[PDB]
Amino acid sequence: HHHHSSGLVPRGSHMATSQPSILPKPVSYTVGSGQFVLTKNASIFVAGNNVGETDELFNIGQALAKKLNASTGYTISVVKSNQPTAGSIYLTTVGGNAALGNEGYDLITTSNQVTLTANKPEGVFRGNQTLLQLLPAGIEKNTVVSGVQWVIPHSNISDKPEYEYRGLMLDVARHFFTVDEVKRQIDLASQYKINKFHMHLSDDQGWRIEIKSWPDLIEIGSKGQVGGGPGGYYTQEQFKDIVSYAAERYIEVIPEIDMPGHTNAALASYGELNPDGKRKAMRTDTAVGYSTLMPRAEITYQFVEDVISELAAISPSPYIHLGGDESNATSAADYDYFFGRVTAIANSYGKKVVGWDPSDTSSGATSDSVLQNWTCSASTGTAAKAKGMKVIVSPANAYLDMKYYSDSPIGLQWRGFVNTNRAYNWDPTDCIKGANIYGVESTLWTETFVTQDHLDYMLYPKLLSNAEVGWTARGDRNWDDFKERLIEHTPRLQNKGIKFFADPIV
Ligand SMILES: CC(=O)N[C@@H]1[C@@H](O)[C@@H](O)[C@@H](CO)O[C@H]1O
Repeated sequence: HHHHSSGLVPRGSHMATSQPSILPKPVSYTVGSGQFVLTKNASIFVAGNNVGETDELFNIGQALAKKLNASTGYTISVVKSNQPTAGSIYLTTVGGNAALGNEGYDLITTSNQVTLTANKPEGVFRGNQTLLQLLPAGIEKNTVVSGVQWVIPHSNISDKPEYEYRGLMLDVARHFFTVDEVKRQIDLASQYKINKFHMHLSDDQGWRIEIKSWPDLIEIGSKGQVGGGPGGYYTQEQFKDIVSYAAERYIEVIPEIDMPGHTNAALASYGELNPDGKRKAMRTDTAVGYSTLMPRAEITYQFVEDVISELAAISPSPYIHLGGDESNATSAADYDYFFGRVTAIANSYGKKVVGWDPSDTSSGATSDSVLQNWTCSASTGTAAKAKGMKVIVSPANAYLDMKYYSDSPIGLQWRGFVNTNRAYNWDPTDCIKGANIYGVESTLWTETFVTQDHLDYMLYPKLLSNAEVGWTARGDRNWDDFKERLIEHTPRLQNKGIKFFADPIV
């Protein structure tokens, strides 16, 4: 047998009775004869195992109706009833197939009815992302589309994720993005079954979360960014609003306050956090590794506790991310000590700790701690594995801030180039052997990204590749297949208003 790898498409990128475009690829998908037609008289019916579950499904139904109404121009409403009428969409958790887990679902479309059967409301929400992809391109428009018959082929889908953790990180410290901009990225990612959003809220160039007991973190530490723009910050109310928005999409928000390194913005806000008692100058360059909290000063741990206390109060995720990357101004002994102490503080506030490697090596880590493995070397996470810690993988292939190509107008290249193909052609088991792999996280660092258009360009289509790696089983993943599916999907990216890169490899 003969095999080959993909080159660039001759003559440029392709991204430059019915055809559904399901991404990530579902466990199974078959189509039969006939079609369902969505008309102006359609209702969404919802039915759970009890009234409280029905009420939760009702909210999900209303979210679905909102999306359908925006493009069809209909006014589809939601009904609490297990007696759907011909032409209805029916969302139910009664009789879910338990083997599909919390996020799985069956989605069966007949001529008369669309029925989505799940174990839990979360699974109905994920299934709804598939439903939107079975309708014609045009359905994902934010304004009314005319001349398109709203049909769904008679079809049968069963589905469930391979990995529990499928995440996106946005760096809002290097360049600030508004609550609206962040909500938009959360919303877009949710449509591809991303279920975790990690916010990198502080770094050397900015501090982005209001801490009432240390007001100058905002008054001074939020006032810049990379390149000397004005920066910005989230009030605690705005952070809660982001969390609530994500919650409606069954997305967990994990806030990160990076320590002991990547801390210049804090050090520039409060002089007492520095050995000489003087505030650092703010930094607007892109250097890393130079900053450190004082590992042996009690003021450091009072500061960390106040931050953790306020953040824990407003962040319902059982996890807090305490960073731990590139502490090059911190000795190994001090790092080990520091990270163990802050893990004890977090645990006292009822939060488990996520940290970048090498944080798993801290003797104060517990088996409830989580390692975010970005280095992905042979020895990374040796400690985590020995300790029974869950591992989230973020290899070069998930570093979505990497240039697509040598000539990309934005992005970094310290992990080489990451085009859509590279973002696809890997498996979490490649990154670490012998570990409890919790899942994948796509990291969008923002040293070189200033506008929403820059975010869009780097995340799309790259994130789509990463999202399939998290959801779809390795045995069902194939670049030649995904590539062709991605071409088919392109008009939907257009319709959503995403300023994607038309990758020449697609
Ligand atoms: C864990 C991690 O990625 N740390 C830093 C991050 O702050 C950013 O600079 C990024 C750019 O790709 O790479 C690393 O230098």
